[PDB]
Amino acid sequence: IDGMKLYLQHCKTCHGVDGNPTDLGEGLGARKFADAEWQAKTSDERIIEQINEGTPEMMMPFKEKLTPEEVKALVPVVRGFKK
Ligand code: HEC
Ligand SMILES: [Zn+2]
Ligand SMILES: [Zn+2]
Ligand SMILES: [Zn+2]
Ligand SMILES: [Zn+2]
Ligand SMILES: [Zn+2]
Ligand SMILES: [Zn+2]
Ligand SMILES: [Zn+2]
Ligand SMILES: [Zn+2]
Ligand SMILES: [Zn+2]
Ligand SMILES: [Zn+2]
Repeated sequence: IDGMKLYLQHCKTCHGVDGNPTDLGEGLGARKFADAEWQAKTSDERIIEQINEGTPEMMMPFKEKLTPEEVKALVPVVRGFKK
């Protein structure tokens, strides 16, 4: 399973190639991933829950689109943006 390939296919349109949100993502409410303070207060389970369930009117749920293994493979991608 390629995490980065999944991210570019499903996430980059809102969150950006570097974790800095696009025009679409920012307008919907997304903040940058390369944020030390965000990374520090955010658990892996919070990242997994967000991918799975989304946020109403902000981010679609991905639980019917990706297996738990695919969701888990995205954690290091999100973590790898920092600074
Ligand atoms: C545009 C429709 C989006 C797509 C496609 C994806 N995400 Fe997203 N995400 C979006 C918004 C507007 C927000 C803010 C809403 C909120 O409740 O925080 C988010 C949030 C995240 C978060 C952070 C949650 C937190 O606790 O701070 C993560 C980790 C995240 N999103 C990851 C993510 C991944 C891995 C995606 C592809 C499968 C993805 N998102 C798609 C907008 C959009
Ligand atoms: Zn896919
Ligand atoms: Zn998709
Ligand atoms: Zn900060
Ligand atoms: Zn971890
Ligand atoms: Zn929760
Ligand atoms: Zn939950
Ligand atoms: Zn959520
Ligand atoms: Zn939220
Ligand atoms: Zn809606
Ligand atoms: Zn809706």
